[PDB]
Amino acid sequence: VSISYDPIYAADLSMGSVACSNGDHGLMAQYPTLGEVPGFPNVGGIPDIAGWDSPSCGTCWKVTIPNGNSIFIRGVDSGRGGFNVNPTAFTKLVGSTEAGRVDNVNYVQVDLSNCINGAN
Repeated sequence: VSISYDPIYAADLSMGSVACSNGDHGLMAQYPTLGEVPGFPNVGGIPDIAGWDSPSCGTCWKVTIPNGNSIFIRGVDSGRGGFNVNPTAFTKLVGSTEAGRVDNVNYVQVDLSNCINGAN
């Protein structure tokens, strides 16, 4: 799998613009703004989201790279083929944004508490 980062998932990004908008999996209800469900700097799109109401929305995952570092990303948007997260999370996981996209990234699902504990 290949991972990248997008500048749109910033703190003032409205949740109505992502696939998880209201419906049953909508996160806008309790958290109408991005910066609490994932935490703030641990949010990104993921390939397991279908659309307006993905069944895997709100799922914690750990991303690991060959350098030896990992962060927790909570599902929020869908991806064509790879995991995309905020540029701040990308720089922290790799060290800089010069890499752009890194393939062969290992990912594993963990308890939700770990995502909130890591982000905070």
